[PDB]
Amino acid sequence: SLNNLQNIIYNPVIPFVGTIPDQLDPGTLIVIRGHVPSDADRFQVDLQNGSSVKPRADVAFHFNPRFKRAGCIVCNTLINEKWGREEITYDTPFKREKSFEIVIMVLKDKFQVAVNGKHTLLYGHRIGPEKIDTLGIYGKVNIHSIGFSFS
Ligand SMILES: CC(=O)N[C@H]1[C@H]([C@H](O)[C@H](O)CO)O[C@@](O[C@H]2[C@@H](O)[C@@H](CO)O[C@@H](O[C@H]3[C@H](O)[C@@H](O)[C@H](O)O[C@@H]3CO)[C@@H]2O)(C(=O)O)C[C@@H]1O
Ligand SMILES: [Cl-]
Repeated sequence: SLNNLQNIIYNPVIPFVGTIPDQLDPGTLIVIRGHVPSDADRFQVDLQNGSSVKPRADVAFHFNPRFKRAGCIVCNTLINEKWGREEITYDTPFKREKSFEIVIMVLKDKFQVAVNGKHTLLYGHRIGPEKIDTLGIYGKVNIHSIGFSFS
């Protein structure tokens, strides 16, 4: 059959703020397929505790490809409206005008992210993943599909 992921969302409007339909237990996958527009400066995928804007929802995991200069991916955590220490990954596979697949795997102590079938980065948990119930996608990105595999 054609359904290999759960709770699939197709061609969402960006910015996208959606409820994650089950718990992010170890082994859970979040799978996002899309493409970067030619003028992209950045986009972000945020795993959030709720969707409030005041106070702004905590972001357990901010995954933020940036396209200026040589490009990079910045990761961070937002707690009580304050950003923490950035973790920057310089070996970035994202490119303007190219399509991508992001697979975020939740593990016990960290997230692991693979892009286009290749391991890209790790990010240690700073907020318990049990607090995450919302997926936010913002910025200059086109999203084809979002799906989940819940453990
Ligand atoms: C309306 C708007 O522009 N919202 C932005 C916000 C605001 O600009 C910002 O929160 C106001 O302080 O920024 C968002 O991106 C931030 C996020 O990617 C973090 C991750 O660490 O980096 C912030 O920039 C850093 C920069 O990377 C550092 O080099 C610098 O020393 O500090 C900067 C500020 O901390 C980004 O602004 C956000 O999600 O908060 C994107 C929104 O669209
Ligand atoms: Cl782990």
